[PDB]
Amino acid sequence: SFVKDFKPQALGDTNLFKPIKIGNNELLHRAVIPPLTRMRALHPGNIPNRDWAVEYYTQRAQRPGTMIITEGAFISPQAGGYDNAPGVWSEEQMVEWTKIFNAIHEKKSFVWVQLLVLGWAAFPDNLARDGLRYDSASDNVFMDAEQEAKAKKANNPQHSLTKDEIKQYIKEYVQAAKNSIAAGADGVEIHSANGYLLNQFLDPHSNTRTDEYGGSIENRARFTLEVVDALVEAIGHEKVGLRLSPYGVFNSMSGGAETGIVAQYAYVAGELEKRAKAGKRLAFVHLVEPRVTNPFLTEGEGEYEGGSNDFVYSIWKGPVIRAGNFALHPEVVREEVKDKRTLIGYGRFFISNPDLVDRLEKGLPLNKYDRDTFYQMSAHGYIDYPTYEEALKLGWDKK
Ligand SMILES: Cc1cc2nc3c(=O)[nH]c(=O)nc-3n(C[C@H](O)[C@H](O)[C@H](O)COP(=O)(O)O)c2cc1C
Ligand SMILES: C=C(C)c1ccc(C)c(O)c1
Ligand SMILES: [Cl-]
Ligand SMILES: [Cl-]
Ligand SMILES: [Mg+2]
Ligand SMILES: [Mg+2]
Ligand code: NA
Ligand code: NA
Ligand code: NA
Ligand code: NA
Repeated sequence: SFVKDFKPQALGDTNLFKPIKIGNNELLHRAVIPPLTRMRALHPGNIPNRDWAVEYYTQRAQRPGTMIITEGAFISPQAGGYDNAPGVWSEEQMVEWTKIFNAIHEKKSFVWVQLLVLGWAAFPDNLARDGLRYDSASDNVFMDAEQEAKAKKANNPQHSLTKDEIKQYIKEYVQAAKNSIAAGADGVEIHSANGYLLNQFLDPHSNTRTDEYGGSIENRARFTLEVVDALVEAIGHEKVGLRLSPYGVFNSMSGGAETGIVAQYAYVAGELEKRAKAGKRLAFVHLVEPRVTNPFLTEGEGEYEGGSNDFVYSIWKGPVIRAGNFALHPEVVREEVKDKRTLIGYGRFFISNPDLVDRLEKGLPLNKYDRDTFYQMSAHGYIDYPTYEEALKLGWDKK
Protein backbone atom coordinates (compact mmCIF):
# COMPACT_ATOMS: atom_id res chain seq x y z
CA SER A 1 0.00 0.00 0.00
CA PHE A 2 0.89 3.66 -0.25
CA VAL A 3 1.75 5.64 2.88
CA LYS A 4 -1.57 6.81 4.19
CA ASP A 5 -1.29 10.31 5.44
CA PHE A 6 1.56 11.52 3.27
CA LYS A 7 1.04 14.63 1.16
CA PRO A 8 3.59 14.41 -1.64
CA GLN A 9 5.28 17.37 -3.23
CA ALA A 10 6.85 17.47 -6.69
CA LEU A 11 10.54 18.31 -6.28
CA GLY A 12 11.37 18.57 -9.98
CA ASP A 13 11.63 22.36 -9.70
CA THR A 14 14.45 22.15 -7.13
CA ASN A 15 18.15 21.43 -7.20
CA LEU A 16 17.34 17.83 -6.36
CA PHE A 17 16.89 17.57 -10.14
CA LYS A 18 19.97 19.46 -11.20
CA PRO A 19 23.00 17.50 -12.35
CA ILE A 20 26.14 17.30 -10.23
CA LYS A 21 29.50 15.59 -10.54
CA ILE A 22 30.57 13.32 -7.66
CA GLY A 23 34.04 11.91 -8.13
CA ASN A 24 34.24 10.67 -11.70
CA ASN A 25 30.45 10.39 -12.02
CA GLU A 26 28.07 12.79 -13.72
CA LEU A 27 24.92 12.35 -11.63
CA LEU A 28 21.70 13.52 -13.31
CA HIS A 29 19.93 14.24 -10.02
CA ARG A 30 20.82 14.44 -6.33
CA ALA A 31 18.69 11.69 -4.79
CA VAL A 32 21.21 9.16 -3.54
CA ILE A 33 20.68 5.59 -2.36
CA PRO A 34 22.52 5.46 0.96
CA PRO A 35 24.03 2.19 2.17
CA LEU A 36 21.34 -0.28 3.28
CA THR A 37 22.23 -3.62 4.89
CA ARG A 38 19.63 -6.16 3.77
CA MET A 39 21.10 -9.46 4.98
CA ARG A 40 20.53 -11.42 1.76
CA ALA A 41 24.17 -12.54 1.41
CA LEU A 42 24.60 -16.29 1.73
CA HIS A 43 26.62 -18.37 4.16
CA PRO A 44 29.27 -19.66 3.99
CA GLY A 45 31.53 -17.00 2.57
CA ASN A 46 29.44 -13.83 2.89
CA ILE A 47 28.46 -14.10 -0.78
CA PRO A 48 26.24 -11.39 -2.34
CA ASN A 49 22.92 -13.06 -3.04
CA ARG A 50 23.28 -15.13 -6.18
CA ASP A 51 19.52 -15.15 -6.91
CA TRP A 52 18.30 -11.64 -6.15
CA ALA A 53 21.01 -9.03 -5.54
CA VAL A 54 21.47 -8.13 -9.21
CA GLU A 55 17.74 -7.58 -9.61
CA TYR A 56 17.53 -5.52 -6.40
CA TYR A 57 20.23 -3.11 -7.51
CA THR A 58 19.02 -3.09 -11.13
CA GLN A 59 15.56 -2.01 -9.98
CA ARG A 60 16.99 0.79 -7.86
CA ALA A 61 19.36 1.93 -10.64
CA GLN A 62 16.43 2.43 -13.03
CA ARG A 63 16.52 6.26 -13.04
CA PRO A 64 19.49 7.16 -15.22
CA GLY A 65 22.32 8.94 -13.45
CA THR A 66 21.54 7.74 -9.92
CA MET A 67 24.30 7.40 -7.34
CA ILE A 68 23.99 4.14 -5.41
CA ILE A 69 26.02 3.35 -2.33
CA THR A 70 25.99 -0.34 -1.58
CA GLU A 71 25.06 -2.01 1.62
CA GLY A 72 28.02 -2.18 3.93
CA ALA A 73 30.50 -4.78 2.77
CA PHE A 74 33.06 -6.42 5.01
CA ILE A 75 36.69 -5.85 4.11
CA SER A 76 37.87 -9.18 5.58
CA PRO A 77 36.61 -12.05 7.72
CA GLN A 78 37.92 -10.34 10.87
CA ALA A 79 35.97 -7.17 9.94
CA GLY A 80 32.71 -9.14 9.78
CA GLY A 81 30.54 -11.18 12.08
CA TYR A 82 27.11 -11.14 10.38
CA ASP A 83 26.73 -14.29 8.29
CA ASN A 84 24.31 -12.70 5.84
CA ALA A 85 26.08 -9.43 5.06
CA PRO A 86 28.44 -9.51 2.06
CA GLY A 87 32.18 -9.14 1.86
CA VAL A 88 34.58 -7.74 -0.73
CA TRP A 89 37.69 -9.77 0.06
CA SER A 90 37.24 -13.01 -1.95
CA GLU A 91 37.10 -14.05 -5.57
CA GLU A 92 33.72 -15.71 -5.07
CA GLN A 93 32.32 -12.46 -3.61
CA MET A 94 33.74 -10.32 -6.40
CA VAL A 95 32.23 -12.54 -9.10
CA GLU A 96 28.81 -11.54 -7.78
CA TRP A 97 29.72 -7.89 -7.19
CA THR A 98 30.93 -7.60 -10.77
CA LYS A 99 27.48 -8.70 -12.00
CA ILE A 100 25.84 -6.11 -9.73
CA PHE A 101 28.10 -3.28 -10.87
CA ASN A 102 27.64 -4.19 -14.52
CA ALA A 103 23.87 -4.18 -14.09
CA ILE A 104 23.87 -0.75 -12.42
CA HIS A 105 26.08 0.64 -15.18
CA GLU A 106 23.79 -0.79 -17.88
CA LYS A 107 21.05 1.37 -16.36
CA LYS A 108 23.40 4.38 -16.68
CA SER A 109 23.74 4.73 -12.92
CA PHE A 110 26.73 4.61 -10.56
CA VAL A 111 27.86 2.48 -7.66
CA TRP A 112 30.06 3.13 -4.65
CA VAL A 113 30.98 0.28 -2.30
CA GLN A 114 30.60 1.02 1.41
CA LEU A 115 33.52 -0.55 3.27
CA LEU A 116 32.46 -1.89 6.65
CA VAL A 117 34.30 -3.03 9.77
CA LEU A 118 31.99 -3.99 12.67
CA GLY A 119 34.01 -3.77 15.87
CA TRP A 120 31.82 -4.25 18.90
CA ALA A 121 28.64 -4.51 16.81
CA ALA A 122 29.71 -7.95 15.54
CA PHE A 123 28.32 -11.17 16.95
CA PRO A 124 31.10 -12.57 19.15
CA ASP A 125 29.90 -16.16 18.80
CA ASN A 126 30.06 -16.07 15.00
CA LEU A 127 33.58 -14.68 15.28
CA ALA A 128 34.58 -17.37 17.84
CA ARG A 129 33.17 -20.09 15.60
CA ASP A 130 35.44 -18.80 12.85
CA GLY A 131 38.52 -18.36 15.04
CA LEU A 132 38.33 -14.55 14.91
CA ARG A 133 38.69 -11.87 17.58
CA TYR A 134 35.89 -9.66 18.90
CA ASP A 135 37.41 -6.22 18.38
CA SER A 136 36.94 -2.66 19.48
CA ALA A 137 38.89 0.44 20.49
CA SER A 138 38.85 -0.52 24.16
CA ASP A 139 38.42 -3.59 26.34
CA ASN A 140 36.60 -2.04 29.32
CA VAL A 141 33.48 -0.51 27.77
CA PHE A 142 30.93 -2.61 25.87
CA MET A 143 28.11 -2.00 23.42
CA ASP A 144 25.58 -3.48 25.83
CA ALA A 145 25.30 -6.16 28.50
CA GLU A 146 24.13 -8.83 26.10
CA GLN A 147 27.10 -8.37 23.76
CA GLU A 148 29.54 -8.44 26.68
CA ALA A 149 27.94 -11.62 28.02
CA LYS A 150 27.87 -13.30 24.59
CA ALA A 151 31.55 -12.59 24.13
CA LYS A 152 32.44 -14.08 27.49
CA LYS A 153 30.28 -17.16 26.92
CA ALA A 154 32.04 -17.66 23.56
CA ASN A 155 35.47 -17.41 25.23
CA ASN A 156 36.03 -14.38 23.01
CA PRO A 157 36.12 -11.32 25.29
CA GLN A 158 36.23 -7.93 23.64
CA HIS A 159 39.75 -7.08 22.58
CA SER A 160 41.34 -3.63 22.39
CA LEU A 161 43.22 -3.48 19.10
CA THR A 162 46.99 -3.20 19.04
CA LYS A 163 48.63 -0.75 16.68
CA ASP A 164 49.69 -3.67 14.51
CA GLU A 165 46.07 -4.88 14.30
CA ILE A 166 44.96 -1.41 13.32
CA LYS A 167 47.60 -1.49 10.56
CA GLN A 168 46.26 -4.87 9.40
CA TYR A 169 42.74 -3.43 9.12
CA ILE A 170 44.16 -0.55 7.09
CA LYS A 171 45.83 -3.07 4.74
CA GLU A 172 42.46 -4.80 4.38
CA TYR A 173 40.66 -1.52 3.65
CA VAL A 174 43.22 -0.84 0.94
CA GLN A 175 42.82 -4.27 -0.61
CA ALA A 176 39.01 -4.11 -0.39
CA ALA A 177 39.04 -0.73 -2.13
CA LYS A 178 41.31 -2.12 -4.85
CA ASN A 179 39.03 -5.14 -5.26
CA SER A 180 35.99 -2.90 -5.56
CA ILE A 181 37.50 -0.73 -8.28
CA ALA A 182 38.93 -3.69 -10.19
CA ALA A 183 35.48 -5.30 -10.25
CA GLY A 184 34.06 -2.09 -11.76
CA ALA A 185 32.85 0.08 -8.87
CA ASP A 186 32.97 3.84 -9.35
CA GLY A 187 34.35 4.45 -5.87
CA VAL A 188 34.15 3.49 -2.20
CA GLU A 189 32.64 5.00 0.94
CA ILE A 190 34.53 4.59 4.18
CA HIS A 191 31.96 3.76 6.87
CA SER A 192 32.96 5.82 9.90
CA ALA A 193 29.41 6.17 11.20
CA ASN A 194 26.62 4.40 13.08
CA GLY A 195 28.76 3.06 15.87
CA TYR A 196 30.85 0.59 13.88
CA LEU A 197 34.59 0.20 14.43
CA LEU A 198 35.87 3.52 13.12
CA ASN A 199 33.10 5.35 14.98
CA GLN A 200 34.05 3.38 18.11
CA PHE A 201 37.46 5.08 17.83
CA LEU A 202 35.98 8.54 17.16
CA ASP A 203 33.70 8.47 20.19
CA PRO A 204 35.03 9.11 23.71
CA HIS A 205 32.49 6.77 25.27
CA SER A 206 33.78 3.75 23.38
CA ASN A 207 37.41 4.88 23.11
CA THR A 208 39.14 4.94 26.50
CA ARG A 209 42.58 4.36 24.99
CA THR A 210 45.66 6.12 26.30
CA ASP A 211 47.91 5.52 23.28
CA GLU A 212 48.06 7.64 20.11
CA TYR A 213 44.65 6.32 19.05
CA GLY A 214 42.69 7.77 21.97
CA GLY A 215 42.51 10.38 24.70
CA SER A 216 42.15 13.49 22.56
CA ILE A 217 40.25 14.71 19.54
CA GLU A 218 43.25 14.25 17.23
CA ASN A 219 44.01 10.82 18.59
CA ARG A 220 40.41 9.57 18.34
CA ALA A 221 40.32 10.68 14.70
CA ARG A 222 43.64 9.06 13.82
CA PHE A 223 42.35 5.64 12.61
CA THR A 224 39.62 7.18 10.42
CA LEU A 225 42.07 9.60 8.85
CA GLU A 226 44.69 6.86 8.32
CA VAL A 227 42.06 4.90 6.39
CA VAL A 228 41.16 7.97 4.38
CA ASP A 229 44.80 8.59 3.53
CA ALA A 230 45.54 4.95 2.67
CA LEU A 231 42.58 4.79 0.28
CA VAL A 232 43.31 8.16 -1.31
CA GLU A 233 46.82 6.86 -2.00
CA ALA A 234 45.64 3.51 -3.31
CA ILE A 235 42.78 4.47 -5.61
CA GLY A 236 42.62 8.30 -5.63
CA HIS A 237 40.66 10.94 -3.72
CA GLU A 238 38.12 11.13 -6.52
CA LYS A 239 37.14 7.53 -5.74
CA VAL A 240 36.77 7.93 -1.96
CA GLY A 241 34.03 9.30 0.28
CA LEU A 242 33.53 9.23 4.06
CA ARG A 243 30.37 8.65 6.12
CA LEU A 244 29.92 10.22 9.56
CA SER A 245 26.99 10.44 12.01
CA PRO A 246 27.89 13.16 14.51
CA TYR A 247 24.66 12.94 16.53
CA GLY A 248 24.10 9.20 16.22
CA VAL A 249 23.40 7.03 19.24
CA PHE A 250 22.96 3.75 17.33
CA ASN A 251 25.40 1.07 18.59
CA SER A 252 25.92 2.98 21.83
CA MET A 253 27.59 6.09 20.47
CA SER A 254 27.38 9.27 22.49
CA GLY A 255 25.51 11.74 20.33
CA GLY A 256 24.79 15.25 21.53
CA ALA A 257 24.94 14.26 25.21
CA GLU A 258 28.71 14.40 24.68
CA THR A 259 29.52 18.13 24.77
CA GLY A 260 32.70 17.50 22.81
CA ILE A 261 30.96 15.73 19.96
CA VAL A 262 30.73 18.66 17.54
CA ALA A 263 34.41 19.46 18.08
CA GLN A 264 35.35 15.84 17.35
CA TYR A 265 33.55 15.87 14.01
CA ALA A 266 34.58 19.46 13.19
CA TYR A 267 38.18 18.28 13.54
CA VAL A 268 37.62 15.47 11.04
CA ALA A 269 35.94 17.86 8.58
CA GLY A 270 38.80 20.30 8.98
CA GLU A 271 41.38 17.63 8.27
CA LEU A 272 39.48 16.65 5.13
CA GLU A 273 39.40 20.26 3.99
CA LYS A 274 43.14 20.62 4.68
CA ARG A 275 43.77 17.63 2.42
CA ALA A 276 41.44 19.10 -0.20
CA LYS A 277 43.23 22.44 -0.20
CA ALA A 278 46.48 20.47 -0.62
CA GLY A 279 45.13 18.82 -3.78
CA LYS A 280 43.35 15.65 -2.54
CA ARG A 281 39.66 16.46 -2.07
CA LEU A 282 37.44 13.51 -1.23
CA ALA A 283 34.55 12.94 -3.61
CA PHE A 284 32.04 13.60 -0.81
CA VAL A 285 31.25 13.66 2.87
CA HIS A 286 28.08 11.75 3.77
CA LEU A 287 26.30 12.79 6.95
CA VAL A 288 23.55 11.09 8.85
CA GLU A 289 21.28 13.82 10.19
CA PRO A 290 20.19 14.29 13.81
CA ARG A 291 16.73 13.73 12.32
CA VAL A 292 17.53 10.00 12.72
CA THR A 293 19.82 9.14 15.64
CA ASN A 294 18.78 5.48 15.43
CA PRO A 295 17.40 4.05 12.17
CA PHE A 296 15.66 1.16 13.99
CA LEU A 297 13.16 3.78 15.21
CA THR A 298 10.20 4.85 13.10
CA GLU A 299 10.48 8.19 11.31
CA GLY A 300 10.02 11.04 13.76
CA GLU A 301 11.32 9.02 16.73
CA GLY A 302 14.82 9.48 18.06
CA GLU A 303 15.07 12.95 16.55
CA TYR A 304 17.69 15.08 18.28
CA GLU A 305 16.74 18.74 18.16
CA GLY A 306 19.74 20.08 20.05
CA GLY A 307 22.17 19.98 17.17
CA SER A 308 22.61 20.58 13.48
CA ASN A 309 25.08 19.25 10.94
CA ASP A 310 25.26 22.71 9.40
CA PHE A 311 28.68 23.28 11.05
CA VAL A 312 30.23 20.88 8.57
CA TYR A 313 29.51 23.32 5.72
CA SER A 314 31.56 26.05 7.40
CA ILE A 315 34.53 23.66 7.28
CA TRP A 316 34.32 21.16 4.43
CA LYS A 317 33.75 22.85 1.08
CA GLY A 318 32.97 19.83 -1.11
CA PRO A 319 29.83 17.85 -1.80
CA VAL A 320 27.74 16.80 1.18
CA ILE A 321 25.17 13.99 1.13
CA ARG A 322 22.64 14.23 3.97
CA ALA A 323 20.40 11.33 5.02
CA GLY A 324 17.63 10.92 7.58
CA ASN A 325 13.84 11.08 7.35
CA PHE A 326 13.75 13.10 4.15
CA ALA A 327 11.26 11.02 2.10
CA LEU A 328 8.31 12.04 4.27
CA HIS A 329 9.55 15.66 4.41
CA PRO A 330 9.79 17.15 0.94
CA GLU A 331 9.35 20.58 2.56
CA VAL A 332 12.64 20.08 4.39
CA VAL A 333 14.42 18.77 1.28
CA ARG A 334 13.19 21.77 -0.72
CA GLU A 335 15.03 24.04 1.72
CA GLU A 336 18.18 21.94 2.10
CA VAL A 337 18.86 21.56 -1.62
CA LYS A 338 18.93 25.32 -2.06
CA ASP A 339 22.52 24.75 -1.10
CA LYS A 340 24.15 23.88 -4.41
CA ARG A 341 26.49 21.17 -3.10
CA THR A 342 23.91 19.22 -1.08
CA LEU A 343 22.61 15.79 -2.07
CA ILE A 344 19.90 13.83 -0.25
CA GLY A 345 20.09 10.19 0.70
CA TYR A 346 16.80 8.31 0.96
CA GLY A 347 17.16 5.02 2.83
CA ARG A 348 14.01 3.25 3.99
CA PHE A 349 11.86 4.61 1.20
CA PHE A 350 14.34 3.44 -1.43
CA ILE A 351 13.87 -0.02 0.06
CA SER A 352 10.18 0.17 -0.71
CA ASN A 353 10.21 2.38 -3.87
CA PRO A 354 12.48 1.19 -6.65
CA ASP A 355 11.30 4.15 -8.75
CA LEU A 356 11.67 6.61 -5.87
CA VAL A 357 13.38 9.23 -8.02
CA ASP A 358 10.44 9.48 -10.46
CA ARG A 359 8.12 9.71 -7.44
CA LEU A 360 10.17 12.57 -5.96
CA GLU A 361 10.27 14.48 -9.26
CA LYS A 362 6.58 14.12 -9.93
CA GLY A 363 5.15 14.24 -6.39
CA LEU A 364 3.68 10.73 -6.43
CA PRO A 365 2.49 8.63 -3.50
CA LEU A 366 5.11 6.47 -1.78
CA ASN A 367 4.98 2.77 -1.15
CA LYS A 368 4.88 1.98 2.58
CA TYR A 369 7.88 -0.05 3.63
CA ASP A 370 7.75 -3.36 5.47
CA ARG A 371 10.24 -3.31 8.32
CA ASP A 372 9.76 -7.04 8.93
CA THR A 373 11.50 -7.82 5.62
CA PHE A 374 14.36 -5.34 5.97
CA TYR A 375 16.66 -8.25 7.00
CA GLN A 376 14.85 -11.44 6.00
CA MET A 377 16.36 -14.07 3.65
CA SER A 378 13.75 -13.46 0.98
CA ALA A 379 12.94 -11.93 -2.35
CA HIS A 380 9.76 -10.80 -0.62
CA GLY A 381 10.30 -7.28 0.68
CA TYR A 382 13.47 -7.04 -1.44
CA ILE A 383 12.65 -7.28 -5.13
CA ASP A 384 8.82 -7.35 -5.19
CA TYR A 385 8.01 -3.78 -4.20
CA PRO A 386 6.19 -2.26 -7.20
CA THR A 387 6.93 0.80 -9.25
CA TYR A 388 4.19 3.42 -9.20
CA GLU A 389 2.71 2.05 -12.43
CA GLU A 390 2.72 -1.50 -11.03
CA ALA A 391 1.14 -0.26 -7.79
CA LEU A 392 -1.69 1.38 -9.74
CA LYS A 393 -2.26 -1.91 -11.55
CA LEU A 394 -2.50 -3.59 -8.14
CA GLY A 395 -5.15 -1.04 -7.13
CA TRP A 396 -3.06 0.70 -4.45
CA ASP A 397 -4.62 4.04 -5.29
CA LYS A 398 -7.74 2.42 -3.74
CA LYS A 399 -6.32 0.59 -0.69
C1 LIG B 1 17.52 -1.63 6.94
C2 LIG B 1 18.60 -0.62 7.11
C3 LIG B 1 19.90 -0.91 6.75
C4 LIG B 1 20.91 0.02 6.86
N1 LIG B 1 22.18 -0.31 6.53
C5 LIG B 1 23.16 0.62 6.56
C6 LIG B 1 24.51 0.34 6.14
O1 LIG B 1 24.82 -0.76 5.63
N2 LIG B 1 25.42 1.33 6.22
C7 LIG B 1 25.13 2.56 6.70
O2 LIG B 1 26.04 3.43 6.74
N3 LIG B 1 23.88 2.91 7.08
C8 LIG B 1 22.91 1.98 7.03
N4 LIG B 1 21.63 2.32 7.37
C9 LIG B 1 21.35 3.72 7.72
C10 LIG B 1 20.79 4.39 6.43
O3 LIG B 1 21.76 4.53 5.38
C11 LIG B 1 20.20 5.79 6.67
O4 LIG B 1 21.22 6.67 7.16
C12 LIG B 1 19.06 5.81 7.70
O5 LIG B 1 18.15 4.72 7.48
C13 LIG B 1 18.31 7.14 7.71
O6 LIG B 1 17.77 7.48 6.44
P1 LIG B 1 16.20 7.21 6.08
O7 LIG B 1 15.36 7.91 7.11
O8 LIG B 1 16.07 7.79 4.70
O9 LIG B 1 16.00 5.71 6.11
C14 LIG B 1 20.59 1.37 7.31
C15 LIG B 1 19.28 1.67 7.65
C16 LIG B 1 18.28 0.72 7.56
C17 LIG B 1 16.86 1.06 7.97
C1 LIG C 1 20.64 1.22 10.86
C2 LIG C 1 21.00 -0.06 10.60
C3 LIG C 1 19.98 -1.12 10.77
C4 LIG C 1 22.38 -0.34 10.08
C5 LIG C 1 22.79 -1.64 9.64
C6 LIG C 1 24.07 -1.84 9.17
C7 LIG C 1 24.98 -0.85 9.09
C8 LIG C 1 26.35 -1.13 8.54
C9 LIG C 1 24.60 0.40 9.47
O1 LIG C 1 25.49 1.43 9.40
C10 LIG C 1 23.37 0.69 10.01
CL1 LIG D 1 0.80 4.01 6.08
CL1 LIG E 1 24.50 -13.71 11.73
MG1 LIG F 1 41.37 -8.78 27.96
MG1 LIG G 1 4.59 -9.55 6.84
NA1 NA H 1 3.60 19.16 -5.89
NA1 NA I 1 14.07 -16.66 -6.74
NA1 NA J 1 26.23 27.59 6.57
NA1 NA K 1 2.80 -7.67 -0.12
